[PDB]
Parts: sequence; structure tokens; C-alpha cells
Amino acid sequence: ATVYDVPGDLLVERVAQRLKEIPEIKPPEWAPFVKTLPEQEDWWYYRVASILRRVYLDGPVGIERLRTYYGGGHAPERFYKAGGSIIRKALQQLEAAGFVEKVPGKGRVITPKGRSFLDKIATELKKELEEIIPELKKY
Ligand SMILES: [Cl-]
Repeated sequence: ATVYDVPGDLLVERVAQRLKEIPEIKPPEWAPFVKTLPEQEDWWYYRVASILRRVYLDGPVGIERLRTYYGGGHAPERFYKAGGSIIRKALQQLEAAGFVEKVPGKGRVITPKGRSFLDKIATELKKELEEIIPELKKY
């Protein structure tokens, strides 16, 4: 299966778990300082997983385009607050892990390693859904 063949939320969950074992993916200790479930406890892993999937889907894609995609105005020169820092750090860690690269004049793209990483996890998830859902009791 590929990323296209599984739901995004469950894929990001499963990718997040696998990213925990990748040494370069190091939570920056930003989310714990916010007061305003695994997706919260493991926020950074989910964030990086989501961004990796977004690069797979949308690449080539630039930092500012990702920032505005995720944000709650395009201004690539402007001094990044929290959202820009998140994209930048995620992309730095993903590049260090070999999963994304920069293409001059194009943006970030997923590498063959990154693509296979996602597609392997998608294949596992697809198999699980195919097994579990049809076998659930009705009532
Ligand atoms: Cl964090």
C-alpha cells in the first residue's frame, strides 16, 4: 500500500511511533510548556510524522508554504515565531534522518528512503484495517 491507500490520522499515529526509534527525531520540549492522549504526550513525533507525510503528498514544497498550510500571510523573510520554528526544526531532523532533501528552486522533497519508510508503515496499517474491521462484532 502507499500513503494514498490509508487514512491520514491513523498513518500519522503509526509513523509517530516508528519515529520514536529514529535517533535524529528529538523532541524540542516545546509542547509540554503549553496548557491550552498519545497525540498530545508525543506531540513532536506526531508533528514530524504529519510534516513528513505532507512533504510526500505535496513536495516539492517550501518552508513558508508548509508554515502557512499548518497555521491557524505568506512572508518567508519574516522572523519566524513558533510555527515557522516547528517547520524548520522538523525539516532539519527529517533531512538528518535521510527522509527529505532540499531541491534548489523547487522545495523539499521526500527521498527514496523516506518514501519507503512511509509506504512500509502504510502497508502494515492497511493489513491491520483489512483484518480488524471486517471481523468486528456487529452488536
Ligand atoms: Cl516538544
